[PDB]
Amino acid sequence: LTDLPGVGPSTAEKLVEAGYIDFMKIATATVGELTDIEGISEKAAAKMIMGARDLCDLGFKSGIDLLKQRSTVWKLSTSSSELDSVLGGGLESQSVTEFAGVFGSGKTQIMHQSCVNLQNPEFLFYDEEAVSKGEVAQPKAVYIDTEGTFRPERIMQMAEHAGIDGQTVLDNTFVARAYNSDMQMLFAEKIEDLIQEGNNIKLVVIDSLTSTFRNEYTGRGKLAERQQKLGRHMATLNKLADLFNCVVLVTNQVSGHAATFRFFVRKGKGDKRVAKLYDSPHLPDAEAIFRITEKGIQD
Ligand SMILES: Nc1ncnc2c1ncn2[C@@H]1O[C@H](COP(=O)(O)OP(=O)(O)NP(=O)(O)O)[C@@H](O)[C@H]1O
Ligand SMILES: [K+]
Ligand SMILES: [K+]
Ligand SMILES: [K+]
Ligand SMILES: [Mg+2]
Ligand SMILES: [Mg+2]
Repeated sequence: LTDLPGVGPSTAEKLVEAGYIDFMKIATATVGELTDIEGISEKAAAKMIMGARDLCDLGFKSGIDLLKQRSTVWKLSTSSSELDSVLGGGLESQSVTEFAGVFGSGKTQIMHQSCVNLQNPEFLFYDEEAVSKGEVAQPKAVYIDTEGTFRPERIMQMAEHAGIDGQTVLDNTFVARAYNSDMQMLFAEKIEDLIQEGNNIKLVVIDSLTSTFRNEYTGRGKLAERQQKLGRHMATLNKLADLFNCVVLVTNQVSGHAATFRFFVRKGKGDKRVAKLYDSPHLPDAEAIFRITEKGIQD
């Protein structure tokens, strides 16, 4: 931190204590955030932000450099061939993917399957020239369970059928039970803490994304506050995904809010499930057929 202009030893200490440890957070911070640190003037605040942006080369980029940025995105396999295809490879890091679906469509299954697949290194697709092994080494998952449907048994099961050690999945997945939107949001904001503590958080699951908000803001006479809070929650999620190059998944029970990728899942015949990609920034809408068995997502 003392590398930054306007940052002395005493200032560095305040910064690390206020949770500002890495350059990107400072580079992307506002003067307000930094001035609420006490002992930090605005001039010093503005100087370090400018410095952080420069040390992180956050300026205009063109030509080939535009390709390199996009190459830092790695993807997580879903164990479904058709789904990975419709996804253009698999679930993208640096983005928020949503699986909306009717009751029992498999939203929660996909979340569990994703935590398991994170532990199979061959399920993380990436350009080894833009993403080093170390960056995806000892990957960990954060599971914000708002429904109370996290099932370690399902994790163990999905894991064995994948030839992955179940306990290892459990040992590398942080679960937080949220009972309302307040807890749901705070847990997400605290993910930074797990990372500063040395945890290579690469997957974040929010199941469910909307249940709490709908339950608390029932009265459609204050839907504004609702949209606001949630919007702020999505901002936090998108930033988290970009800055920590990790995949963010969210579920939504349906039978408006921000989401980079949008799916609507429905039940087919028995095992069958039909997921429809109806919105994304660079891919055409498409359908993916797969099934949910004792092994998890397959085909
Ligand atoms: N151990 C298992 N073996 C085989 N199939 C399973 C197993 N566990 C769950 N399933 C399937 O997963 C379905 C439930 O998927 P689920 O992820 O709970 O849907 P959902 O969309 O999250 N439901 P909801 O949260 O209520 O809206 C079941 O009804 C089973 O068909
Ligand atoms: K300095
Ligand atoms: K079922
Ligand atoms: K979108
Ligand atoms: Mg993003
Ligand atoms: Mg569910």
